[PDB]
Amino acid sequence: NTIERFTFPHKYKDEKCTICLSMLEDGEDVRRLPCMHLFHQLCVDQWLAMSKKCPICRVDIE
Ligand SMILES: [Zn+2]
Ligand SMILES: [Zn+2]
Repeated sequence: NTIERFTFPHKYKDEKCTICLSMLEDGEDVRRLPCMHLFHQLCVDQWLAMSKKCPICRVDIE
């Protein structure tokens, strides 16, 4: 929605998702925010569409 305009969805190629606490693994659908923080799409996309801010650093993606 608004999410895709301001962030970078892509396939991942040791980093941890801070939402689910699991390691980011090869081929997983992940998303980078303008602040450079990285999350699984599953974990972040619904929350982010509503908050429009990075869970970690609180910076608005817009
Ligand atoms: Zn996750
Ligand atoms: Zn951030």
